[PDB]
Amino acid sequence: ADTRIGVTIYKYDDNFMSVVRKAIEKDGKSAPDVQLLMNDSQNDQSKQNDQIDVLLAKGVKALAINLVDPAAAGTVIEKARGQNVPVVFFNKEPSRKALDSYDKAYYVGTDSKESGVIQGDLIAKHWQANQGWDLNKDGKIQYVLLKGEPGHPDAEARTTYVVKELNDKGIQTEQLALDTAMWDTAQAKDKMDAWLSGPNANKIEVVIANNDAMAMGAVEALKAHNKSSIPVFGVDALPEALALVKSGAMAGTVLNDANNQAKATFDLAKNLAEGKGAADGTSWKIENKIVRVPYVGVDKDNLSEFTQK
Ligand SMILES: [Ca+2]
Repeated sequence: ADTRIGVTIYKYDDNFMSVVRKAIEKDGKSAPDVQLLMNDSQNDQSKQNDQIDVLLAKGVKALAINLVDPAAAGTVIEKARGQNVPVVFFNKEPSRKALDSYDKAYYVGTDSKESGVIQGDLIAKHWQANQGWDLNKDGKIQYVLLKGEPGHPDAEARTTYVVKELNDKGIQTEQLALDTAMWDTAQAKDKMDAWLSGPNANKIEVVIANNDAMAMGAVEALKAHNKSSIPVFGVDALPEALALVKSGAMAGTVLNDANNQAKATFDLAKNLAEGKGAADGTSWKIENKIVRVPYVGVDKDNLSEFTQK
């Protein structure tokens, strides 16, 4: 009657992982036979490694691990393997070799490349519809880009493929600046503030961000410089960001489906905790032990299908 599942979130105050954490908790409360043991790893992998030892000591039947460091997947797998405990890794993708080293290791995530392509499609759509955004009238987008953590799968794929998609759409681009703000609102506000105080400031046409939290910090810096007409694009469709698309402060974002990634992680973890096949009685398509949940483009034209206009 007491199926214990251990869950580690790499950082509880990452805005998107906060939506994922609350949706997994919602699913756990709704299943009468489950007890979720939730942990905040506080963005430190040593803290997470010790939390996994305490969870195994408490006799959890499955682990749902959102890694701090993707390279620590091996360390986690060996802790789990000794007790025959299945591990459903989520959000930060481990290596293929790491996933292949243990029959009971699974992954729930997304195809990183896809959100980059979708963001580039949105920017392309809106660029063509608002020729007044081309401030210097040269037919090229002069942009700045706010990147997430360097090395991170989603940060590298969204930076590469948003520009790639724009160029493939026949829109030439010129990068005025790019720097990491580590997925953080405050750090993004400061970097955008620096750029608006630098020599490139009058040349900026579009602000591209790897997530909505950083986009929200850029919107604040633009407000302060009375540059609120510069379009900002993000990724995740956070409720607060959807409010800005609704108000026109952001020009578009890409839904990162937190509720279905949460549901897939919970479903796979509970099945595997019960000795059943990972996808039993579900509609999740597992391919090579991986579930990928689609991104969806969001702007003012389909915004009612995600929030109230
Ligand atoms: Ca231009």
